[PDB]
Amino acid sequence: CTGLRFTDDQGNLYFGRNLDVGQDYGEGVIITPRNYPLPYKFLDNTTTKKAVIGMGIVVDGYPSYFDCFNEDGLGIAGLNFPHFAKFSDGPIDGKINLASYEIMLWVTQNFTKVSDVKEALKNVNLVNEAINSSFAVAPLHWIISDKDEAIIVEVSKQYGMKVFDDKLGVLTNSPDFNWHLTNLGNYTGLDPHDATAQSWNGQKVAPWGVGTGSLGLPGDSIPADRFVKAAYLNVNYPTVKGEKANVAKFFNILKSVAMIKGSVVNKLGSDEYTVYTACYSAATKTYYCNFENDFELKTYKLDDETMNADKLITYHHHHHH
Amino acid sequence: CTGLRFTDDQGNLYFGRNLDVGQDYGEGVIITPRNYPLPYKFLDNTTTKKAVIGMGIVVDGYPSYFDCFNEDGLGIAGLNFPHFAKFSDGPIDGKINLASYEIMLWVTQNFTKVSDVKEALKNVNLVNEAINSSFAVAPLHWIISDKDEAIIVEVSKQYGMKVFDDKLGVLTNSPDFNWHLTNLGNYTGLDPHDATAQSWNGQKVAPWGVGTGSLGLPGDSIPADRFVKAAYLNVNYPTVKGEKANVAKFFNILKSVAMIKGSVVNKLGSDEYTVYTACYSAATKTYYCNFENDFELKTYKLDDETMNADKLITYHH
Amino acid sequence: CTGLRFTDDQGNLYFGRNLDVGQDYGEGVIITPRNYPLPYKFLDNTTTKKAVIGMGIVVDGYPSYFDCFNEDGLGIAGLNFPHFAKFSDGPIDGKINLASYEIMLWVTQNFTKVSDVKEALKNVNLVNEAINSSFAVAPLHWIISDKDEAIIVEVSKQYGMKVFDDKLGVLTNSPDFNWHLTNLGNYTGLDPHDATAQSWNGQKVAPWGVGTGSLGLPGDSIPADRFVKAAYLNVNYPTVKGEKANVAKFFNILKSVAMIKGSVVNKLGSDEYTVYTACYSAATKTYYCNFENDFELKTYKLDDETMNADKLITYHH
Amino acid sequence: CTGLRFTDDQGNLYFGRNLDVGQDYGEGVIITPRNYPLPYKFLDNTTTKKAVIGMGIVVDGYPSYFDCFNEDGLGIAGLNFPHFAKFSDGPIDGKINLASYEIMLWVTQNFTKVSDVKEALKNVNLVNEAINSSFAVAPLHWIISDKDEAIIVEVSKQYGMKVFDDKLGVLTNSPDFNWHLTNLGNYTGLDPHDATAQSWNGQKVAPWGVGTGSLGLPGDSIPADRFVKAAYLNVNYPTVKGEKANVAKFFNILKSVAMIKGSVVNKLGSDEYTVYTACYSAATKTYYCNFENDFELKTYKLDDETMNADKLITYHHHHHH
Ligand code: NA
Ligand code: NA
Ligand code: NA
Ligand code: NA
Ligand code: NA
Ligand code: NA
Repeated sequence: CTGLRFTDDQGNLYFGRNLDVGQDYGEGVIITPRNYPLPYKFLDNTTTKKAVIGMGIVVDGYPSYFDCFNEDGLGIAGLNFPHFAKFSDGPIDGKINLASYEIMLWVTQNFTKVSDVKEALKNVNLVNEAINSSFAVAPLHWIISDKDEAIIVEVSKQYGMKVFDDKLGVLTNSPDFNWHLTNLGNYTGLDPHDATAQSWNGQKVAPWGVGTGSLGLPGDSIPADRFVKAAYLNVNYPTVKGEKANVAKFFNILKSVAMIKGSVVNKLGSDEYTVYTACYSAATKTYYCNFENDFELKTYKLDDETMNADKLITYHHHHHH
Repeated sequence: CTGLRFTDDQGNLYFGRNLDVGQDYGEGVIITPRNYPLPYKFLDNTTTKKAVIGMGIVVDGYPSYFDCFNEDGLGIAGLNFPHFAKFSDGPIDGKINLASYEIMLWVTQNFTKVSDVKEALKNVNLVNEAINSSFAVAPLHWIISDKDEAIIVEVSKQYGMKVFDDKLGVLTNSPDFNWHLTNLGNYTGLDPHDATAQSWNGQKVAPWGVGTGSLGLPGDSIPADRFVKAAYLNVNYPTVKGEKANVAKFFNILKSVAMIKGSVVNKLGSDEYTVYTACYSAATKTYYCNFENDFELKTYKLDDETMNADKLITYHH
Repeated sequence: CTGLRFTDDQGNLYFGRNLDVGQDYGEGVIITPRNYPLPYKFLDNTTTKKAVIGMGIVVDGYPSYFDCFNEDGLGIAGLNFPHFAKFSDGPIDGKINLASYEIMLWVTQNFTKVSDVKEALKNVNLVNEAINSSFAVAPLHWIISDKDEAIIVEVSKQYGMKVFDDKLGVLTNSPDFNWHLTNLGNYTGLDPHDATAQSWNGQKVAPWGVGTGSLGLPGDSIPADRFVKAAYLNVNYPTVKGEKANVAKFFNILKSVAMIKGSVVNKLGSDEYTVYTACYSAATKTYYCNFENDFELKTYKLDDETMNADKLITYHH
Repeated sequence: CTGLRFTDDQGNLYFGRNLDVGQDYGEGVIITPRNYPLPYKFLDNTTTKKAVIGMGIVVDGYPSYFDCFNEDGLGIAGLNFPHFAKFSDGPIDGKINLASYEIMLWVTQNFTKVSDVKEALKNVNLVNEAINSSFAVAPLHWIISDKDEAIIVEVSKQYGMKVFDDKLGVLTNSPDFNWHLTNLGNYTGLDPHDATAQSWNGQKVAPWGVGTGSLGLPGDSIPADRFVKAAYLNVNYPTVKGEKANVAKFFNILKSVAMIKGSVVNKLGSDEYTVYTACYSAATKTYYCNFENDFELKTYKLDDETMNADKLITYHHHHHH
């Protein structure tokens, strides 16, 4: 998985992710309206105050989001953080205790600014508890973004709870976020500018085509390599204008770092690949996505009808794997 | 540029290209109908026998294609071959003489099988002449494909005229095709299968995520590196069923090797990037494309209305 | 710089380093005999109990070692740790307080087992102080080894004091050791075993020569890349028998990851390169080294003559 | 195998090779003196006119060299060219016909200048014939050098006989030499000069140590990769002064691209590695070498005694594999 965000010239946010997996989870687009029941394991039960849209599954009426975005332009995506993620084995007295699956709706229901999220997380404790005993706890880390900043939330057995500022606007998988930031120092030899003709002891050595400045840019799907490439692409892509151009820019970047079907086979014999790419446009409250076997963009929207429905709106699962 | 072709389980062909350029050319989708005036510089002027569709520009009523595909399911794409391509100084009596730009229509108008194209190419001579003195001659090589086989056509100062069978189904830019084929042997260490945990003198060293078998796969836009990656993806992508899934598979592969805006700046200071990606489905006679700033798929079709038109059908730029 | 250690089949240790620098330091081989005056900035001055040998310079009668090894077979090498290393602003009552440069002799004079070194390091505080105001404090980390185990000692502004077990037997430069250990999981696709011939949709794609399994192994001098390669070579090099073969194995590995003159130019315009490679054999108490401009192995030895000298034995620069 | 040559400031040649193999050939240093019998399969038998030194084996009194160097400063090394090398299946009327193993002594016995070799090769035909029927024909290509130029000689089923000028002063194995020259164009992004600190959308990204300009330089033992690295090292290594510094410079480069034991296992299960590195200094007529298990330099010399001996001088084989 790769998460990506950036803005246009006017501060309109484009924020989303590839879902790169080795099996089918039965997910679909879910719109959760305002005033929908919202239970918490360790806090007072309440109701939703903001409408949200995203991909996920529904478990006993609870929308369990892979990624989700509120009507006020703040979103969050959960990505795998295997061999690192480790949550508290129980709630801690005095903290805001959240089972780790509850962070999706806790963030999107209570905040519009990432600066506020960052301050509130100082008293948050994530707990190793599933929605019910038929589910395992997913070892996630998260990217959260508004139009002004993205932050990374990681809780690991190795480092405890860390919240990073993410000026690159990207996130992939393991290892931890500081590791990937530090790795970028080893790729400072990269340069978008082409090389030109050279003399190697009088032998002319010259580029055969464009692209030679990015020698060493990795093209495989190892999480560290997708991180380097996605960060390099995002910071070098010019700001563009208009909804169509920004959505297209978003899919250009994430399709460049997609996991292509047949090129990755996991240790159990199963293909791992990008099953969907999704982009939320805050300015239009539109969730765009396409699928490995269905490339035309689909759109789903928060509007005066969907934001005020009396139940969840769930689009039937598009099948894969 | 990257050209790409494959088939589904029934022998339906999906064939197209990325256009990676550092300038605007004014191109759009052009349907050339049957019975359209077809002049030749060194042969008898004639008219078209088959409708074709593709991206190009129109010059004095002549459709100048970047890629084009005929109603019978044979197509051709022209890609830059800089520092290599060279054509004859002029025509040679005894040969089928074509100015290099005329090979697009020459191929799609007269053939439906690639086997026939390669047989006819033994009597062909490509001439270094543009349509007129206002345009330079493009230093192109070509990929040509039907449902059974793809071939590469290269004419170089270094090697003369060469025609290769292309079982990888891909083409990029310079150097020559045999160079790229040879390069693949240096990447036999690539493996779609993930590595697993290892003991480095008792230190556990294990993958952090999936993908470790393709260590060393290049992600830059150098033509040699796009060639390796496009070939590796195409030959490992499973065969899929139906029009929707095959069109998506095509765009999945070509967007993976796209040249991303801002990541390549040429020596004149211009961004080079994939301005469009196009896929022709022979089974539906449909040309699909999207663009750098408009990601939705647009579709254009050879049907009884467009194949029999009384003019060129030129969509917008 | 790259530090390296391994043992033979009998537990004899071979341990040393490349020195990769962009300037001349005036160094030479220094044998410090038993009973030599050993001052400390924050402890009782004393004298040496064990003879040591290594590369260094002498400052006001004090042997300032780049690496050094004691007669009992324990050694230590100091390597640059830029952008990370930071020591205390001053001494802290209750701790064993050492100016960072004194850790070379502190370790080699008081210990013969690495297990004891790591136990004692829990009460140690390294201070940002040079021998005098004429020299800057070097931002070092250290590899320490006996025949059983090697450990890394890192004191950073980011993480404080850290001591790692080093089963790979290697150390380079920045970033921190845990970062490098973690990086190895991204290279689990490396395999000493060659690939063999493959069918890419019927195109035979086969290795041109041996080596294809290590596709993606980096050959540049970035510290992360030298770390990966040195670790990969060390853990895959077979155990060999006898002094000659083990010394050669050591130099084979370190010359493979040497920084080659002219291939690295720092931001001040100076060539950075491996000026010497040195190997200490504990079994023969012999320090072997060669230099960028003199490849023959030179040897220096701790024996009953040199261990009991009445001065420092300083060989030439 | 990697072949390497360069000169000092005064035109003194340093020329030699790594021998990277998966089995033991029983080779040793051989000095062939002047006036030694010199048979030819397809030419008049004669005697040696120049003394030569190098590594090889002796077959029925014939010194069969892996590499060899004459007293006048011209040398040749044979390297494997598998899947390419193909010699004529018989002598051709009117040509200078040489069985391919005869090129070692034909070159070193008749020439002092590579310019003359290049002209004479225009009438040479290499023949697919072994010294006797107990030996197979080795699929070799060759690097030949004097103090002024090195040339590459390749005869392939693919391209016929080709003679290249080699300004890089290096050679490895397959594929063909023009392929490797052309490959260099893809590495024009390499630069000995370090990168410096950068701003990736405000995130400081800076080198952790020196070396960052050579991102993408390969360190594996694939022949194409050793070619790139050896060429890059050779053309960037400064000219140095004096016998000791030039010999050391030579071994520095070839030990950098050596095949390290245990890191390469061929498809039959055997370790492939650099068993010896050898350097001939034309100025001192000295053959320097060391071995995988014996690192101290050994020396062997053409002098007034060895050049005028009445039989071959053969040093006993140093064992490996
Ligand atoms: Na509750
Ligand atoms: Na570069
Ligand atoms: Na005509
Ligand atoms: Na004191
Ligand atoms: Na591999
Ligand atoms: Na004869």
